[PDB]
Amino acid sequence: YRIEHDTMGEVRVPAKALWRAQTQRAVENFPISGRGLERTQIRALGLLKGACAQVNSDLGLLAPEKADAIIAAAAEIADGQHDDQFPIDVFQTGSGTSSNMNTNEVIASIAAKGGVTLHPNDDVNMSQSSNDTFPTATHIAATEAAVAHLIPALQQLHDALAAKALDWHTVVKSGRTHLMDAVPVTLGQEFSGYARQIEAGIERVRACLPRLGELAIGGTAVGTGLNAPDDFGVRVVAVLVAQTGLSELRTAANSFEAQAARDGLVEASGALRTIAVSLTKIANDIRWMGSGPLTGLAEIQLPDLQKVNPVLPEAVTQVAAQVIGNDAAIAWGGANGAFELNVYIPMMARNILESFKLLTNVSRLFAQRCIAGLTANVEHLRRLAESSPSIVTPLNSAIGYEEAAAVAKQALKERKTIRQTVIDRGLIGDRLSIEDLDRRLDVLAMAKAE
Amino acid sequence: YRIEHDTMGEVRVPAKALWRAQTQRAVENFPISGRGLERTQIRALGLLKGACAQVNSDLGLLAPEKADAIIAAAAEIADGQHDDQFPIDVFQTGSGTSSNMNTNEVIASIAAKGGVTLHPNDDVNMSQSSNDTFPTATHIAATEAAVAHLIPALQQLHDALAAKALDWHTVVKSGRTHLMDAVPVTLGQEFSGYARQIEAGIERVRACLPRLGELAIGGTAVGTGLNAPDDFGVRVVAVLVAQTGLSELRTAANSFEAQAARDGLVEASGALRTIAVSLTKIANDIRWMGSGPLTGLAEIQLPDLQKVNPVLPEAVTQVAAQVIGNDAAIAWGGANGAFELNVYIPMMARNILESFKLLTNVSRLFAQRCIAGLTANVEHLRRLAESSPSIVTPLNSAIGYEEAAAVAKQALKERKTIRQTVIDRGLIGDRLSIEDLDRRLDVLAMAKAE
Amino acid sequence: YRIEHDTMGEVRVPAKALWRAQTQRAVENFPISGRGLERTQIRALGLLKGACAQVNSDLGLLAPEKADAIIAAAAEIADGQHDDQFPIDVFQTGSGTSSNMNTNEVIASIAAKGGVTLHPNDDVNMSQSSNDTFPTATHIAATEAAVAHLIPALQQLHDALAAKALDWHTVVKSGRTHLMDAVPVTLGQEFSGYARQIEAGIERVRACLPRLGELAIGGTAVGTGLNAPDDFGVRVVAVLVAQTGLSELRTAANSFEAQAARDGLVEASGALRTIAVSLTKIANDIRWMGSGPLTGLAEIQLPDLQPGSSIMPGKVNPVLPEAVTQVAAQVIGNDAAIAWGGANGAFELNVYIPMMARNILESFKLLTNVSRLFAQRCIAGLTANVEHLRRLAESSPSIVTPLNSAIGYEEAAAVAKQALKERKTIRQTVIDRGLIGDRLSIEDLDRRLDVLAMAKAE
Amino acid sequence: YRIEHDTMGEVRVPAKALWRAQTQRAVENFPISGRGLERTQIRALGLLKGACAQVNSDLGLLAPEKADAIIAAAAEIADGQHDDQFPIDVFQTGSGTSSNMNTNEVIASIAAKGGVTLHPNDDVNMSQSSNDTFPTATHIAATEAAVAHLIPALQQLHDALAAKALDWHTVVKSGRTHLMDAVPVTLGQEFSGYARQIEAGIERVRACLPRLGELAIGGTAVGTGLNAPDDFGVRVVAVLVAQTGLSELRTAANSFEAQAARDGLVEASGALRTIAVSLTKIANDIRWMGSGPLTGLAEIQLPDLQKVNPVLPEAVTQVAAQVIGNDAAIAWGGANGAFELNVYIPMMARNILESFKLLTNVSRLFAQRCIAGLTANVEHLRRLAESSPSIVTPLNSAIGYEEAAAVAKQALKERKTIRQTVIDRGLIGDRLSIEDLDRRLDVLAMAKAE
Ligand SMILES: CNS(=O)(=O)c1ccc(OC)c(NC(=O)Cc2n[nH]c(=O)c3ccccc23)c1
Ligand SMILES: CNS(=O)(=O)c1ccc(OC)c(NC(=O)Cc2n[nH]c(=O)c3ccccc23)c1
Ligand SMILES: [Mg+2]
Ligand SMILES: [Mg+2]
Repeated sequence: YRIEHDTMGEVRVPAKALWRAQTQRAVENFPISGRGLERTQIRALGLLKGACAQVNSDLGLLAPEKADAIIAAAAEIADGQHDDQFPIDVFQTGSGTSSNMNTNEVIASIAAKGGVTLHPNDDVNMSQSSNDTFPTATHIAATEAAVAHLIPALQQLHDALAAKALDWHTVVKSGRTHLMDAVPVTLGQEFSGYARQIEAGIERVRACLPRLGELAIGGTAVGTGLNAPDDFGVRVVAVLVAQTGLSELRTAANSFEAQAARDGLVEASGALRTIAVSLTKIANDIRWMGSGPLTGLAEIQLPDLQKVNPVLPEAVTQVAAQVIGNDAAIAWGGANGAFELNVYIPMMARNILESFKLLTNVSRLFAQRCIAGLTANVEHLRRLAESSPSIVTPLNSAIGYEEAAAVAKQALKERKTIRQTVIDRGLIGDRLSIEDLDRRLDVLAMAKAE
Repeated sequence: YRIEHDTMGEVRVPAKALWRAQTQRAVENFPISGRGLERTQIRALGLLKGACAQVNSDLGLLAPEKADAIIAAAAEIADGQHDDQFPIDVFQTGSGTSSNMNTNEVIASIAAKGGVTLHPNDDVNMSQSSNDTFPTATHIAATEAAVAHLIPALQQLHDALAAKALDWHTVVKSGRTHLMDAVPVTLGQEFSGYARQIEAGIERVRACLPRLGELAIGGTAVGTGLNAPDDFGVRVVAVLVAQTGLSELRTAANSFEAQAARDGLVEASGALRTIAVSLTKIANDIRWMGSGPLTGLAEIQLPDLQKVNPVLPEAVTQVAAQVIGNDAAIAWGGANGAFELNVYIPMMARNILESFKLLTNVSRLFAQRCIAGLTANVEHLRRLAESSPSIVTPLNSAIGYEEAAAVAKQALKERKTIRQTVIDRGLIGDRLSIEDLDRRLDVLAMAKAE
Repeated sequence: YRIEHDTMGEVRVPAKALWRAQTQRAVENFPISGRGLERTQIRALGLLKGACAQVNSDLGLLAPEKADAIIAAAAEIADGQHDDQFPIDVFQTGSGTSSNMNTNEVIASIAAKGGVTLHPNDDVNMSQSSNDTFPTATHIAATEAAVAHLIPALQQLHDALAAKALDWHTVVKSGRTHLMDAVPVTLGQEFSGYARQIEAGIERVRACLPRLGELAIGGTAVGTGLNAPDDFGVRVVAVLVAQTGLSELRTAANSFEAQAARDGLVEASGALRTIAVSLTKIANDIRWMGSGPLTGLAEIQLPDLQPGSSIMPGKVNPVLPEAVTQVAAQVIGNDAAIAWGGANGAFELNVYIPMMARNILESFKLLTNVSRLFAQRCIAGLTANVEHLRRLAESSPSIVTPLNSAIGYEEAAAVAKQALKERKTIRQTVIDRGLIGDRLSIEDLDRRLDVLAMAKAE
Repeated sequence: YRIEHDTMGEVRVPAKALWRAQTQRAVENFPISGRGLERTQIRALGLLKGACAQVNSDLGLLAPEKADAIIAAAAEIADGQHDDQFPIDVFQTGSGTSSNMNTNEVIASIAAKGGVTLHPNDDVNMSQSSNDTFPTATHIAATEAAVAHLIPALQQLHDALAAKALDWHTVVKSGRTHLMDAVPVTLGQEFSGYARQIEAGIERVRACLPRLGELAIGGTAVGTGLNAPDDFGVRVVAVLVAQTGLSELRTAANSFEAQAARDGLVEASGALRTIAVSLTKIANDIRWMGSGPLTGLAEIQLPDLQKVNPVLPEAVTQVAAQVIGNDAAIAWGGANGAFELNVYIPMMARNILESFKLLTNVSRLFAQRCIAGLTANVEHLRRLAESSPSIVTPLNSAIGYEEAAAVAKQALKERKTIRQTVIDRGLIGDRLSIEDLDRRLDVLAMAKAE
């Protein structure tokens, strides 16, 4: 209910609110989505403000009393004690200056409860600009999401898929190409392909980390580092690596590229989009294999969570669609920078951090509550394998290339199986027993598993 | 922390939660995004459950005391009193069955507090299925968002752009093509173009409403209407039209197309994506025309809300990026239906309803706090038009294209008007009077303004 | 290899080439894709230059013998006689001025072969600019593609789908929701849904034509109409509508909007993208229903079009559904390229026109041609596996619901369990549990378990 | 016309055509786009057919005289002598079966001219399927395009941008953030940022090559390798590496993943889409820097190729839009595989090969005919930097905020340098010396450049 005073008039701020006038003005300016920064973004901004205060204190630019108060207040924010103190819309000034100032004001208020006076700009924002802070917090959050959350979740899914690839190594079935009956495969072979797709997904995330982990901090307003110490960036990054354990964080290769563009987020989103494409194929194959039971393929049974509807495959395919959409928004913002600043950072941050979160959470649920509990309908799968087309090649050593070719042509002409065409042509004899025919054409042998 | 008993056993539900066991199971099954239904889809689910109870009562299928209890509870949900009673993630079973059951459970808990016992399935879900209700609610929410909120917001922006077009009718300036100087226009003419883009946007939204307003209700599980009265659909739609005033709501032309596909949302997103494209052009031009104050175009001054940064053009271009991403997600879900049900409905609903909300809110903000307060640097704009090499063409018939090109070169080098350069070069004679010069170089006449 | 002189040097030009120095400069400047304008864009540039000459002649601005030479030359271009004379890359100056000048030069060279000297700029480009012509030709081409080609092809597919809906009106089968067994439908009902998606697609194309048909012609360099007659736009549109029969063409509502933006192409692409979404669902369902035959759903048989495999000689694949789904993917890609160019205009001109024109006209062409092939080579010849589909419907646990009021929902569920376990029809299972008696005759069982009546067919 | 035959019977084929029955059926089945395989794709199919015949001959499965005839025919195809004999549409069967048979039939017809009888399926397609040959030919073409064409084109553009970064190292100018005047930078620093974007693009392409270079060859119909030698793939890949010098070509890690999905093309397209995003930023900035010559920024002059219109920036930004569109088509195909085969290969191949070609060709043109020739308006750039309100801040501690604001306002109004305004306002002596003024306002020192 309390009032504050701003160099354009009077500002009313809620009573239990640690934010001040600049934040309140941003609240009134951007009532667009009704959604603010996520826990991960707030955490990153607190981590960054603590590291900046630490470096400003080490360089003798900030009195140690003020630094200690900023560091303690920032630690509270990084630990999630103030997630309710960040009310600014995602759809704000495109630098993220509004959220940067929100962090400065909340730290100033937390410090005042402890008896220390901080200026949000001159103290909490010392050596920083309105323009190198929010992109840095974005890349911290995205790198933490990749390394600490997504990669382990994808590994859990990979390991679940790989476990089925081994458990079903000899569970023969019919191949399907173009949705049509094809030569035999095993259910384990198919799952070995799903596992490879997730393993390649982890490789793709790893491959983007050298650029995703680049931080703009130290570049200040335009990338030149004016009004910051020359080594501010390298010193702040070392504090962040030590606090977070994220060795993937690093100073930008080029301080102009790191502020004029967000290409690292565009690159990372392409890795997440590829994983969404992989997850769509895996999830679609799994719900088709589970389909029916009478009208479908009925190859496997999915665990029942809610005739079991494939509710986790539907959650996975819906997440994949969202990641594809978010990826388009990210590329659109990425392309539209101008001169020294890309001003799409809040929108790009929301979208990539959501894509990380959705893929992390759905991959773990898919792994644990769908893949791990799948059961194969082994006898049904063998009946499908025993209904696949056969080939004459494995008879060559027995009947010769010429008789084999005549078997092939007559089977095609009369729409008969290879097996029955061999019987009908009277080839069961010294060259070939019925047991020899059955060994040579065995559907597990045709799958070339063992 | 109260206890409830399901098929599969025990489940704890918060004390003050009005949802029951099936919602709490869905909370446990889908911890993916941490974002549930928006206030417009919760409202629509309420409007729909009220209308269904009305019709079941009208047809003598549901006891009137039970129908009255449903209608009273549904009106509270429609009025936004229970937005906190819908905790299920967007990324749920693709039919939206979980959120349909959430609505049925919340209505039964509200009715219970007024002394009336309702069965969530047998009473609140009477005549309905898990597959025709959620997409009906989605199309009610989207139609209401288009008619009641977006069209009026767009008309407000149209009227602000049109008002500036009139105020700046004679504000002559340099045209620009390929970013290069061109013959004269007025700011009014440019703003008349912006206004047409927004008027055409309203035409595009109106043009999608015949199909956006199609409702699946009555089609039950697969579109056949098995286990509903034959006229359930037309009765429920008529009650929704009577109660909401939305005459755009209609029973679907084909009950199978209305459940197998969500093509109406794909179509409406296309209109929203086109408006986003328009708004990007308008917002980009306005921030470029405000660029400066020294090294940019310096054509206009934007009202200062937060070096006056174009923060509302940034909000508008970020919203447009989000609408473009959401549009890609919607089309992806739309294409991937199978047989009798498209199972991407929760993801498509989130995206379409967000696109409507963002465009509505940012259009009003852009109109009121950017467009209405723009001010033109009238003298600068006319002096540059009068100094541009582009305007020497109408001198050619008096002094020839070679002397006209010398005038253009000296005017630019000396930063003089074309008029002053022609006088300084001693061209005023019988060949060319001062009055013929002023006629030939009348830049506002060159713009050909009404 | 004849040589020419531009206001900036000498340029070598092929001997049989009707283009001249500005076009040859554009050829050397933009070796990017190796693809130029399509027949439909060249036709529209010819129509436009012919109409402009007719109007300039009627207004006393262009000498009659010069106008007549332009009209004759422009008719040859519109008739597809010169599709080899437009070598400039699609990825050219973003106004399309290079292609505008290509048209003006080729007309000048055609007129020269009949003894008339035309100045490419002063005669063939009279009353026009480098900025209002190419987007006009783009919108002519797109409107013609929508009205004369896409809508008729979509109508042919609609009619083929609707004919199957009528033929299969009693072909009962189990519904599928979430890919799981559901209550009965008919294959005619499902095909009625596909028909409605195509009919809605035609409605979406129609709804965009009031803005797709808006032409910029007459707005000249910046939209103001400086250096054109005040009524040049309405006069040229009148001639184009009269000669083409394209009733949807009109002068832009706002001459600035018509050059600063290409929002009509973005709008129209959304309709094509929605059609691509519909065709994806239709084509996917059809290839699933054709799947197997032994390991798939085997609901229908697609006409055989070509051998599928040398390793599996009998195998035939759903090649038309695959062409349709691949076209749909291309339309979705093209749609993203069009929106991208549409958003990025500046001030008086959008400079993405050649790229947006390539993408929109290609989407029109691919959907037109694949729709006709899908209708003729796939839908028309489909056959239903009627006995298969009825057997599954009659054995479905989903159909026990109508027994509730005779034997109660618990005995109905037990019938479902036993049927599904013993691979029996519901009818037979009801019998094998001795439930025929006082509550339920054998005729009353046959009424309740009538799967076609449960589909509720009209 | 002549008569040819396949397993479905008799087909009329143009008398002179080198293709046979299956190609002609495909000509009639797929008249959709009117465009067929590109040179690069026909080249790869020829390389692969030759390598397969070499390995079949080395394993004693194919007669040396037949292998020689195939290798010679395949060489003519790879060289481009028969591009007119590949009439099949891009939009064909989704495995590329039709273009595989086109290659087999054309090789058979060429071999027949030389008096050798080859069966298109039994000899030219020995040990092969379409399912492994067409994606192998697609990944050979894409890997070649990446390594031999795109990376060298991007290196040329990087080197032109880096040459400018050096040439313009001391060309001081106004920074611009939010399109608004900011503290100084140099054109050199801006160009260093563009150079980094292109170097990072090269790093993105190199990071995708471990998976783009994976070939399916040897997996035959379903991934199992049925009807091929167990080492067919390792042997064919060694021949292709020897013949192409592309060490990036490798056996697939998993034979099922390599046929059930095309994730490597989706991944590579992501890299191309990021480069398009970068090139959009670079081209936009360059055309805005060239804007004018009177009413725009007038920072640089572009070389004149056709009011010098920025035609190469326009070509670059149109190419970028096409790469973004193609990228969406590729991802859509990538996701929609089923079981053992993704059947979007011809469409995904068209799009990713086009994206490689357009970026290759436009990057070389941009580097040579735009970047190399730019000239800077050095005096204008410095005068505006020296005249900008943004550089008054370092005076704050000598003259006070109020007087720094008055200096900035007078400098803008009079169009004077900040240095001359401070002198004109009488502030030298009291507040600071000339030596102090020249140190505080040195715009090249403020850019942190020397
Ligand atoms: C003179 N200071 S001012 O008024 O405050 C001012 C501010 C901003 C400006 O462009 C953003 C300009 N433009 C110009 O000086 C335009 C111009 N005219 N004539 C030339 O020969 C020339 C040469 C190179 C570059 C530009 C030009 C002038
Ligand atoms: C002076 N003719 S010129 O050199 O040929 C020229 C050309 C182009 C320009 O901007 C594209 C400019 N800019 C300005 O005049 C900048 C400017 N300075 N001071 C003012 O008080 C002012 C007020 C309103 C708008 C701009 C200003 C100047
Ligand atoms: Mg580490
Ligand atoms: Mg079956």
